[PDB]
Formats: sequence, C-alpha cells, structure tokens
Amino acid sequence: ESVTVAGIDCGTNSIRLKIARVDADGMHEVVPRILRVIRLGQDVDKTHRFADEALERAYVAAREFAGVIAEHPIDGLRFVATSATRDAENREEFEDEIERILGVRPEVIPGTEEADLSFLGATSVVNRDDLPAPYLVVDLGGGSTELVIGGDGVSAPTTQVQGAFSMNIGSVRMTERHLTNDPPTQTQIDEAVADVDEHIDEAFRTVDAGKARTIIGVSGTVTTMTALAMGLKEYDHTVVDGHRLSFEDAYAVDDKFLRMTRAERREYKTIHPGRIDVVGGGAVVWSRVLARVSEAAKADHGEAIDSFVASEHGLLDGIVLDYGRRLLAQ
Repeated sequence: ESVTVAGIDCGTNSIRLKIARVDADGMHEVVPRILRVIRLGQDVDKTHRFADEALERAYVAAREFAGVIAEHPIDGLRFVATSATRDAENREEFEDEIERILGVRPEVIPGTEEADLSFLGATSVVNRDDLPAPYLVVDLGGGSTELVIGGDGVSAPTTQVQGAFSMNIGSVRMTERHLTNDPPTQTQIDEAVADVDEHIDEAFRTVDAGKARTIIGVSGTVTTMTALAMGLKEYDHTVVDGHRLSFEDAYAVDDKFLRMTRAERREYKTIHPGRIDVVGGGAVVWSRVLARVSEAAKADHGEAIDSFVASEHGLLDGIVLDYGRRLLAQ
C-alpha cells in the first residue's frame, strides 16, 4: 500500500513543487523539486501585505504547477504557506485564488510546525555512520529562520524534536531592512548583525542549541553559499547535498559575497538570478547562527562546532513524507 502525494512549499523568496510515492520505506521521487523564485514576500516586511506583482508571479507559478500535477494522478496535495503569508494581511485573497487554480486552500502553518516538518525532511535520510546526533537543523528562509534540534539517541530519539523556534529573520527580510546600499556599508552590516543576534538570544531561550553535535543547514542561502565555497561554476544539487563545509570556508564566502556588488555577484552563475539581490541578507544570518551555535556548544559540553552539512532536503520533503504517511492511515 502506497499513496502518491504532491506537495507545495510557498516561502518568502520562492515556491516549490514536489510529487512522490510514499510507503513504509520512506518516499520515492516522482518529480524532483521544481523551483520557481517568485519572491512573494517582496517588501512584505515593511508593508505587511503582498504586492500585486508578487501575487501575479505566484499565480503564474501556481498555474504551471497545476499543469505539472495534472500530468500524473495523485491521491492528494498539500499547499503549505510560510513566513511571507503569515505576515501578509491580505493573505485570504491570496489563498482564495490558489484554491481556485490548484483546488486546495493553502495552509498557513505556525512557525513551530514549519520547524518540525523541516526537521523531518532533513533528518529522515541522514547517514548515522557519518553524522553524530543531536542534529540541529537550521532552515534559513527568506523571511524566517527556524532552529530545530532532536535527541542524542540515548536519552531521547534522534528523530524526536527536543526544541524548535522560528525566528523572524531571513535573507530577504534582512536585506530589505538593513542592507540598502549596493554594496552594503559596514554600518548597515552592523545593524543587520545586531538585529540577528537579538533574535538568536530569544531563540536560545527556547531551543537548547548547545546540545548539537551536528549542524544541518537547509534551503536557498545555505546551499548556494556552499556551492560557492566549492567553486562550482553552475549549480548542481547532487554535489552540494551532504557536503561538509568548514566554518572557515563558510565565514569566508559569506563575507566575500555579502560585501560584493550585485553586478559582481552576477558573474557567479551558481547563484540563481532570483537570489542575487538577497544573498547578502542570508550571508549575515548564516554566519551569526553558525558562530552562536558553536559558542553554545562549547559552553554546553566543552566542544566547538567547526563545520556543518548542507542538505537539499528540508520543509518540502517533510511535507510530502508527513502527508504521505498521514494518508496511509486516513
């Protein structure tokens, strides 16, 4: 018995579609992730509502997805909406139109549910021979960044969430709020940094991040920076997924690209055209989250974290796996 489900993850910078088969032995890809960087959360941090052109870019993507889904029968579809939709005061209008295009009304899940699913998606395939738990998963999105940590596998299962928090900082939100100059000035960077560390302080009061022995980073910013640190001339998910990057290499690319002009960034084809404008915001968030989790680890059990593993499996996989296994019961 196995159901074939379709999943859509609608974030702040992009919207993704994935369709797969799900049974007792995990999931089996039918349609590997289709990415459309529609920037639906553009200016939402300031305006608190979706812009007309954003809405429209989303409907264009939606209609294409409806087309892809209609090319293979499915037992169900779950459309998940995150940060950008949580903040948009005109979200109902948005949901009303996606509902008539895809048949399903989008779900605006809270920040902790987003973290739970993201942890599921990234942790259901890790190789225990290579990565020691607790697993701390960082989903750095356009508008939100969640920190989720599981058990060490002794006092509690490695797949059971021990702490989860969704911070309201992201690659998009931080760029629009602080990094206004091309390239950003030291003063803008310092203000982005100060804003990020304050959110981390709040997050740490909830998530005991110092228990981490392995940092898994998911989403656009992490994978792109990792691809850049590897010297890739064009993006290639197969080589980035599961790659361990040292903190030294991570701080270095993060800083180079942060301080880079948008014209300079474009020379690197590995960076999706739709991420070039906000990569600076992701660089600052990522570097600070890494530095803070490391310090928290050394204080917790006397060991600093000096690397992280990039993963191409995040919220989407969690969506399709959860929904799938949820249908295989009801």
